Amino acid sequence: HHWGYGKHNGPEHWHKDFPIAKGERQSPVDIDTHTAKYDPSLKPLSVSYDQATSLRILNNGHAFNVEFDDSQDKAVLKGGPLDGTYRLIQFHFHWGSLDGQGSEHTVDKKKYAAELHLVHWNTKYGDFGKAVQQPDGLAILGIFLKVGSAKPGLQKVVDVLDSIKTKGKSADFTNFDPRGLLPESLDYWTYPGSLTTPPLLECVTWIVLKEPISVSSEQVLKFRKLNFNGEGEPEELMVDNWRPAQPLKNRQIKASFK
Ligand SMILES: [Zn+2]
Repeated sequence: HHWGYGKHNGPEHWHKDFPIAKGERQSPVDIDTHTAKYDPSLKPLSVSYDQATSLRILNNGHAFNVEFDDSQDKAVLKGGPLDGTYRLIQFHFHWGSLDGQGSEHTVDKKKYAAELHLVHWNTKYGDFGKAVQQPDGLAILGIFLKVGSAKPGLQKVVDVLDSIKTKGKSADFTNFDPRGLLPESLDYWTYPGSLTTPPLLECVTWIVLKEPISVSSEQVLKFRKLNFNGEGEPEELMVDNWRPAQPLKNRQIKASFK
């Protein structure tokens, strides 16, 4: 596969190799705050990251992933809309070439500068690869980024990016605390959907936080210096690595807050 975000292999082409791209439960979506309904049945959401063990950061040619040890319940997501326990495996971002675009989800059609995805898999399925084959296999916590003040908790990520500039490079990345990427409020919207990159599997309970985090223009500018290409290949800046909103179809977006 040669999917990407370029001029000839971007999101509008993915359906040829991944027909589920035109499926019933695709992500991202636009969140219409005028039709999402408060759901008093959501249970409290629970982010337990005190024992998280980051290991490594990888440029995979599509984004970079900060990877965690997921062989024990060290960093888990529970509550909210979820049944059971979901273990953190990685986080990554999607971002724009311009501050006015970059997010995958939109809010009343507003695009944020970027979007953080903390990816968790349902421990009842034993491993990530089995989990993605199940409709309730993953829980992805999505957090919007706007450009303003710097996010101090992001700076250690920013400062390692020079070491993983190109596709296939990785670097040790231990002792990173993902709590430093959360906003104050855990109010959220939730709906059933998909991975936003191929294979686009419809295995995700999405939990999108209402409150964005702020990052500085200097922080996003360093993301925009990453490369989609490998070392030695023509330079292609890693920007605009977002899929646009997909049809909601027979889904409802539910709000945790009034
Ligand atoms: Zn993502």
